[PDB]
Amino acid sequence: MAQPVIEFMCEVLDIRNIDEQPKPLTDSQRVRFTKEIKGLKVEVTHCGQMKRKYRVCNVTRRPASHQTFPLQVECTVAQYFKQKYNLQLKYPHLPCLQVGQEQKHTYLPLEVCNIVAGQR
Amino acid sequence: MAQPVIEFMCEVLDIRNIDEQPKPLTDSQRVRFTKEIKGLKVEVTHCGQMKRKYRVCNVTRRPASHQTFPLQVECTVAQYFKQKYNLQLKYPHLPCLQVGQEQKHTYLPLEVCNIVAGQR
RNA sequence: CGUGACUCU
RNA sequence: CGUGACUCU
Repeated sequence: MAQPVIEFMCEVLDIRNIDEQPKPLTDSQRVRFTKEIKGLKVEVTHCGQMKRKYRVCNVTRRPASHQTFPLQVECTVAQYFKQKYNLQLKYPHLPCLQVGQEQKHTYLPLEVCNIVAGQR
Repeated sequence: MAQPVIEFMCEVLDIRNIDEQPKPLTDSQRVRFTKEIKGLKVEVTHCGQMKRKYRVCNVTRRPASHQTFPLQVECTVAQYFKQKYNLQLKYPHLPCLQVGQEQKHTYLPLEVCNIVAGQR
């Protein structure tokens, strides 16, 4: 089965009450989490059966609530997911996973992400 | 599970003794088989764990023993599989499945082919 | 199987 | 999930 990246994170950062503290990650927490999530493959979970797979290439420093990209202007990913998918993010304070070609600015909220299990 | 294309063929052509008659397919048999195999996805079975998947785009008229392509000159696929994989084909008389971009000449002996099952 | 790509962000 | 691509032929 696929493990929610949120859960993967809580295991990495040794968090149990993820929803108890709506506090942002510290630089120390972001750095430890990035080392672990970078390089892994994730599958999206907000597009029904179109579970697109991405390669995590980095973690943003800014939270989903502020991370921005070139929108055709520039938009905040939280809005985008509430405007294009009508999804009020549950963790706008946590960062997004940057995926795909660096020079492409694809940011994915942790919420909609599951770690894909390899199948050798 | 993946079904050998040989088996798929015998079902299409209503053949039971595939190995009893080492006779080539008739134009009628080739045409009926092509209608069914064209468009299907197959996975290769002669490269260990590298089960590459191809899209069947057509069936050759010439048998594996004669079908040719631009080899870097031109070679017969039977030889190629006996020279590059040291695989004396079991059915050099049956045709090959052409796969991928038409203008690329990729021919696959039926032997090394399994029909890939979709996973909706 | 592994990788990279699109329907993205 | 679907598609198309490479390690092909």
